[PDB]
Amino acid sequence: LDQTNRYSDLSLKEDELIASGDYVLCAYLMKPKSGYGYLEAAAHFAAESSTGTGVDALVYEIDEAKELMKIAYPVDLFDINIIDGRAMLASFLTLTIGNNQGMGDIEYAKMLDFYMPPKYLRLYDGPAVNIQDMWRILGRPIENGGYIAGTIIKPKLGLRPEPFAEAAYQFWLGGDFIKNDEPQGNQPFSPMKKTIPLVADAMRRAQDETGEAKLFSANITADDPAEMIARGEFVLETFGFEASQVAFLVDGYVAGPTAVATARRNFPNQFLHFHRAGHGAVTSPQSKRGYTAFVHIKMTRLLGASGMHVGTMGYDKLIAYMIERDSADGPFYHQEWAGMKPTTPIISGGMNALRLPGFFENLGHGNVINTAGGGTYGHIDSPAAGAVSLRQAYECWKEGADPVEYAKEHKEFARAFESFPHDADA
Amino acid sequence: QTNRYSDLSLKEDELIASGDYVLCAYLMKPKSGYGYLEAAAHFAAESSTGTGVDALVYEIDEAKELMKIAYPVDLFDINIIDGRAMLASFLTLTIGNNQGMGDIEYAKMLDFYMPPKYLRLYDGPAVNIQDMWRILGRPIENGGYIAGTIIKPKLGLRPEPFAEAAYQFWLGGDFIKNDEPQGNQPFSPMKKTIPLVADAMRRAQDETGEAKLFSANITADDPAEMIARGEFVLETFGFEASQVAFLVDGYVAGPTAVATARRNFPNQFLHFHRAGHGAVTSPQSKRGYTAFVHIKMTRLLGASGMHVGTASDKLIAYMIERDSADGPFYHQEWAGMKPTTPIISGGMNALRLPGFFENLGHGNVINTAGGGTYGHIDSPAAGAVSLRQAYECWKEGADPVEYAKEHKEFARAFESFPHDAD
Repeated sequence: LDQTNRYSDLSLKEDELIASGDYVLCAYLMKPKSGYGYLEAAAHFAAESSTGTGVDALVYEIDEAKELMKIAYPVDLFDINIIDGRAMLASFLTLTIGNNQGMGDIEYAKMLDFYMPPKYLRLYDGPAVNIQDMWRILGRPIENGGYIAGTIIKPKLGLRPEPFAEAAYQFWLGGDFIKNDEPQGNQPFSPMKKTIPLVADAMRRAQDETGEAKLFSANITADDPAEMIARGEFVLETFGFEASQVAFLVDGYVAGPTAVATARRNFPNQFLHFHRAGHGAVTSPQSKRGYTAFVHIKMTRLLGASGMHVGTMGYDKLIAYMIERDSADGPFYHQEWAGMKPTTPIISGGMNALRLPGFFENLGHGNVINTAGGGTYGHIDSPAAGAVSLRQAYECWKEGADPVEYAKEHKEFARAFESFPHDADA
Repeated sequence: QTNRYSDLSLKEDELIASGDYVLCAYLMKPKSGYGYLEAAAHFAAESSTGTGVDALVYEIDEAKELMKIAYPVDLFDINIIDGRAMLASFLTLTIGNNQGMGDIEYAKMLDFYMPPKYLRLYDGPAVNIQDMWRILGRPIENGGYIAGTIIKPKLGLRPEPFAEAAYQFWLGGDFIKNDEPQGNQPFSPMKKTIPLVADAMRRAQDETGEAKLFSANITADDPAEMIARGEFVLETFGFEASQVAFLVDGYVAGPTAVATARRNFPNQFLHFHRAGHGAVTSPQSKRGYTAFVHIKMTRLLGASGMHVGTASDKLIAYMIERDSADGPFYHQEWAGMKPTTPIISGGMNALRLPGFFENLGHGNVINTAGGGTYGHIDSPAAGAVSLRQAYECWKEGADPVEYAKEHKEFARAFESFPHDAD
């Protein structure tokens, strides 16, 4: 087959493809359909992912036994804005994980990593805002400002405007950060133009009573970008003098990259909180299709997410490092970011003050936003005392104090012991 | 939780008759140590109120790995600007966080129902194949097959060769579309290529005396870029701007990209490209949603035409082209919501197209695949004319072989594909 010959070259060296700065590389788990040879199916994938039948994509590496295929994409395949000469993720996705996901000769193919060379990477927006901007608002250090105590209000959807605002007020007496639940917006039982003014008033009340600054992440997701812009402007107008303290929450997996670029390019001076609801449909290890969480979370930095949800890391630090450092390793590719702004990890899926010190030891820092369910609403006293116990668990860790010794001086952290007694170490 | 988020005593028919519930039907298998109704209820919670508007498991078939949930309509998000529905909300509630739950091995959406009060809040299509029939001078009802292509190779042609292949195709064919990644690549910049494509279309119109149709890729991250591309393309097509379709890569760019086209360019056929959809809609996937559910959703968003491929998935065709249709689980009335046109990738030669038509009941479709066009021994033009002839012959119900004499392009298809119907 001349298709196999034209669209593969196993003699190309990865090192030299990287050195040329002329190629986007992607690594995939691929398995052919029974009867198709690995190299023929791979070359066919490279063809379907580029020219069809020199801007041809090339299979440069196969491991038939490991079900591993590696493809070099000449940079000039990728689409460029007519308005500003910048890159679009939509083009990266359509070539490298587009048509190639419907091919009859392939049982499955999943992107595990990619490499973007400097001349292409620098054409992406990258983030304009991150946790540094939140540290600045809170009056914490601009380097290693540490842990931001956040929550979702429970119940997650269904609270009328007034009970929502009252629960937010109660939380902000102790915690830093509240996010809308990702579906939360302008539902008939809690309209946006009723709820948002009461949340802004709740935030001011908690600020007046504590003398501390607070943070809110408002859902602006919609289909119509005019509606995302209307939501964004209404929220900033409503928060008024506190408008700088509002993050914009975007469901960028189900709404897609265009919704995310809408927030990034219309509201660059606001923290862009990327919510990934629905991502598991492809990123689950149970799926052999689409792309991994690692690939997803790396692309969100390119889009300019200020913070990205990354989960619990086993309670996965490699994903955090790839978004928060200038120089990082994927499972297959080393990536230099050339000072593209970090995206902040936002951790979720429970976690309580007793297990926080081990989470920080593994990560090597606590420069993260935590939207903790169990950790705050499981505290015996109050969700506010729960958020204080979480910050105190960070402060204890940063000091290197002994948690139990630390508890003697810190009632909220002490009462965490009595809150989670079967977590609490003998 | 299980008690709160499930009620198996609820009757599907009364949920539909209330007009107060969106219903979703899913293939669901719990993790090994988890009971089926416990997992389903937990899924309903994660898909609604977590903890009036609690979503409810109303039906499980543990043996069939099947779970049906009722979603009170008031859960769904509404635009502040125009009081209209947004698909982003239906996706985040019905196939959102529920796709990352540790106590579920897999859950895939197989069908959904929208009651009339909520359905009518969606844009629906504003344009479909009827608008193309009008342009082509063909009947407004059952105007038949539109003969289409993608220029080969897929990507890589310079502007002048791309425009030349478009001119050559249009001498026999009706419709050309960008390949889905084709836009403003450096080797074929949009502002060089589109003017030459428009020129090629005018030359083909002048020599044939027939109208032609082009589908221009306007996909981008930035909605401002989608609008600049769409404006540049209408400006350049000038007097032929009515004959331009806007192609959006709606799966990889998402519903916000499609609404951008739908709401800024409602007067232009919105051609929905689904590159990457296979990552979830493949029968090999147990996650996300089926091609049926995907294609159903595109009609809501207002796709004028939707790629559906090429027997029983004409269950799909009926759901996008009719006012009244049945999914695998739910009957849906569209109450006059404009139909979405199937765009097929049907390779089939002029001699095999008939069996496709036979199975469909009609040839009211746009065809973009190349097998019957580029496989023709003479020219891609001749191949397009052969496929039209194969619709026209099948429509008139003439004898293929008797029709072949008097129709040289269909004739030469017999010599082009000596195997088949023999």
